[PDB]
Amino acid sequence: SCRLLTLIIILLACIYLGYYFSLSSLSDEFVCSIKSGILRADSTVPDQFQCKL
Amino acid sequence: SCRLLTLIIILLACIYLGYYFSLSSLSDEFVCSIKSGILRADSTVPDQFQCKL
Ligand SMILES: CC(C)CCC[C@@H](C)[C@H]1CC[C@H]2[C@@H]3CC=C4C[C@@H](O)CC[C@]4(C)[C@H]3CC[C@]12C
Ligand SMILES: CC(C)CCC[C@@H](C)[C@H]1CC[C@H]2[C@@H]3CC=C4C[C@@H](O)CC[C@]4(C)[C@H]3CC[C@]12C
Ligand SMILES: CC(C)CCC[C@@H](C)[C@H]1CC[C@H]2[C@@H]3CC=C4C[C@@H](O)CC[C@]4(C)[C@H]3CC[C@]12C
Ligand SMILES: CC(C)CCC[C@@H](C)[C@H]1CC[C@H]2[C@@H]3CC=C4C[C@@H](O)CC[C@]4(C)[C@H]3CC[C@]12C
Repeated sequence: SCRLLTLIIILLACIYLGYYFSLSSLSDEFVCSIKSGILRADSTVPDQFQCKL
Repeated sequence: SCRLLTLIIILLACIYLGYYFSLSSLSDEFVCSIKSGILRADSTVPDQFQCKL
């Protein structure tokens, strides 16, 4: 039972890592917008920012 | 008739000038707001300006 759980967890980890490595490699670039709350009416703040992880 | 019209116009002018001289002398200070049109959404513009004639 311990061996089977180790195998199951290793297979789940393999699935997750294979999925993660398959990500677009441009998925680390996302557009972000600080315009909630009182900054919504703020015009000195651009509509959106180019962030990169 | 010309003399009477001159007298009438002079009296009307006296009334107007007496009114004008009686103005508050602070009536030359007025608050003005450039917030029509697309500047309404503009936050870099204060709500109102202190103008003086
Ligand atoms: C233990 C061994 C079999 C692991 C091998 C890696 C496997 C699990 C990886 C490698 C490539 C991966 C796939 C790559 C792309 C996609 C498309 C996506 O829209 C859904 C997930 C899916 C379908 C992934 C599922 C997991 C996957 C099949
Ligand atoms: C540790 C275990 C739970 C890992 C299991 C794999 C995880 C990491 C991944 C592999 C493929 C992934 C799925 C791929 C595609 C989609 C379709 C999308 O519209 C909603 C998310 C969903 C349904 C993903 C959910 C998470 C997912 C199941
Ligand atoms: C030819 C002679 C009689 C001219 C004398 C000046 C007269 C016409 C001026 C001097 C003071 C003036 C008044 C000063 C203040 C006010 C109050 C305002 O709420 C209405 C106008 C009114 C009532 C003005 C009317 C004109 C007025 C009476
Ligand atoms: C050349 C002629 C027409 C000059 C006549 C006098 C003019 C300059 C002035 C003298 C007093 C003034 C009035 C004084 C007070 C008021 C009340 C206000 O709620 C509306 C304007 C009104 C009704 C003004 C209209 C203009 C007026 C009549």
